[PDB]
Amino acid sequence: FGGNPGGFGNQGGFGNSRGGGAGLGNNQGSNMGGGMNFGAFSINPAMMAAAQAALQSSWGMMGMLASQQNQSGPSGNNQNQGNMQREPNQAFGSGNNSYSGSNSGAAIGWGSASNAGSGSGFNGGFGSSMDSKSSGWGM
Amino acid sequence: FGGNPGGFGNQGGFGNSRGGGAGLGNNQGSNMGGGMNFGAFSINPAMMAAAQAALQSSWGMMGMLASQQNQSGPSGNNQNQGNMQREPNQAFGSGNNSYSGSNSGAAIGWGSASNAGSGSGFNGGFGSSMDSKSSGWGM
Amino acid sequence: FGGNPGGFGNQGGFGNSRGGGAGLGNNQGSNMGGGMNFGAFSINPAMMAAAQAALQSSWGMMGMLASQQNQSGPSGNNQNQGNMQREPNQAFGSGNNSYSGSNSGAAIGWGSASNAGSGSGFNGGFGSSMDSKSSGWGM
Amino acid sequence: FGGNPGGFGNQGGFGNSRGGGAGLGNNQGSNMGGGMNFGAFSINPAMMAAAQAALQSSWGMMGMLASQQNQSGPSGNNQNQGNMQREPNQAFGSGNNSYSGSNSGAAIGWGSASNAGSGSGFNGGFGSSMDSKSSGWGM
Amino acid sequence: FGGNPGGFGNQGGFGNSRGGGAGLGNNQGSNMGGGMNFGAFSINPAMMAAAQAALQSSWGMMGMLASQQNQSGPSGNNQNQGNMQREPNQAFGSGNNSYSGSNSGAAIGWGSASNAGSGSGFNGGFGSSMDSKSSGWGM
Repeated sequence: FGGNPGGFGNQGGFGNSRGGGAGLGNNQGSNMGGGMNFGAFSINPAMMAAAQAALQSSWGMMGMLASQQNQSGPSGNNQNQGNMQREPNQAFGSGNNSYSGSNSGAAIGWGSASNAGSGSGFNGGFGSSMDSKSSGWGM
Repeated sequence: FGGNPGGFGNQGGFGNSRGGGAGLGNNQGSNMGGGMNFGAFSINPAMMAAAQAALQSSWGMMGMLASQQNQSGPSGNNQNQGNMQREPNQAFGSGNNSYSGSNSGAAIGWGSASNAGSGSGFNGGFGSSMDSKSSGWGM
Repeated sequence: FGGNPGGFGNQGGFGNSRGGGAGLGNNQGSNMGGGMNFGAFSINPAMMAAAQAALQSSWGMMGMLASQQNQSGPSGNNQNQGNMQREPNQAFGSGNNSYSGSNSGAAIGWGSASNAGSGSGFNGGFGSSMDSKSSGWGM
Repeated sequence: FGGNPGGFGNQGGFGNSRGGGAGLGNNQGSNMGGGMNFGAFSINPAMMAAAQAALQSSWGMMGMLASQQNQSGPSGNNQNQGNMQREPNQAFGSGNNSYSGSNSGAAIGWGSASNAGSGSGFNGGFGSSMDSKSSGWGM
Repeated sequence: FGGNPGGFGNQGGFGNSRGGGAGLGNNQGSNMGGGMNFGAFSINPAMMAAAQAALQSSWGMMGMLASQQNQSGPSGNNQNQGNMQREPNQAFGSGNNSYSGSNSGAAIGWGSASNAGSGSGFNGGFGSSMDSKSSGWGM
């Protein structure tokens, strides 16, 4: 009860980005300021893949092909024009004006995580916690 | 109950980015300021891959192909024009005006994590924590 | 119950970026200021890969192909035109106006992490923590 | 229950960036100021790889191919035109106007980490912490 | 239960960047100011690699191919036009106007780390901490 996954045959091209002819015959790329300018993209990762346990794997692409996952923090105004306090005492948290913003990215793939906490608490912990045990052929 | 994953045959090209003809025949690249300018991209990572335990692997691309995951901090105004305090005492946290911003990137892939905390707390911990145990052929 | 993953045959080209013809026949690259200017890119990492335990591996590309993950800190104004305090005492945290910004990059790949804390707390810890145990053929 | 991963055959070219013909026949590269100007890129790292435990490895590229992960600190204005204090006492943290910015890069690959703290706290620790134990054929 | 990963055959070229013909036939490189100007790049690190435990290794490229990971510190203005203090006492931290910026690079590869702290705290520690134990054939 084992396996033998294989037996593949191709006869034509394979991932051959043959850019021919007059196409692409004149590139005029200009950049200014920050940012980037490009000319063209031909991405053809053809592949021939075999395995006997494709476990939690990815065989094409994973993350982000054309995506604007851009992040911006607070833009408003925090005005604090007076807080008459006479005498606090042992005040662990008091009188705290907090204008806070928090952003996290897309959690893509196995066992990912995006945690975003904002405000005036969150004591007693934060963040991810992962215990991974991966064994090929093993316990 | 083992395995023998293989037996692959190709006859044509393989990942051969043969850029021929008049195409690409005139590149005019200009840059100014920061940032980058490029001419063209032909990326054809064709491949022939075999394994017997493709466990938590990636065989094509993973992260980011064309992506604007750019991050900007606070842009607003924090005005603090007075806080009449007479006498605090043992004030661990008091009177704290905090204009805070926090951003994190995309967590892509296995067991990644993006934690973003912002504000006036978060004592008693922060951040990720990972215990990985990977064993090929082993326990 | 072992293995023998192999048996690959190719007959054509293999990752041969044969840039021929009139294409690319005239490059005019100009740069100014900071930043970079390039001419063209032909990246064809074709490969022939075999293994018996592809565990948490990557066999193509991983990180960032064309990406603007650029980061900017605070841009707003922090105005503090008065805080009448008569007598604090043992004030561990008090009267703190804090305009803070924090950014982190994309956490790509296995067991990565991007932590971003900003504000007026975060005592008692920060940052990642990883205990890795990898054993080939071993416990 | 061992292994023998191999048996690869190629007949054509292999990673041979044969740039022929009139293409590339006239390069005019100019630079000014800082920054860089280049002419063209033909990167074809074709390879023939075998192993018996590809554990947490990378066999193509890893980090950053074309990426603007550039970082900028604070750009706003911190105005502090008065803080009438009569008598603090044992004030560990008080009266602190702090305009702070913090950026971190992309954490790419296994067990990486990007920590970015900014503000008015973070006592009692910071930064990463890693305990790695890797054993080939061993415990 | 050992191994014998091998058996590779090539017949054509191998990483031979044969730049022939009229292409590249006229280079005109000019530089001014700082920075660099180049002519062209043909990078074809073809390779034939075998192993029996490719553990936490990299076999192609790792770090940065074309990347603007450039860093800039603060650019804003820190104005401090008065702080009427009569008598502080034992003031470990007080009256501190701090305009601070901190940047870190991309943490690429195994067990890397980029820590960036900025502000008015961070006592009681900072920075990375790593305990590595690598043993070939050993405990």
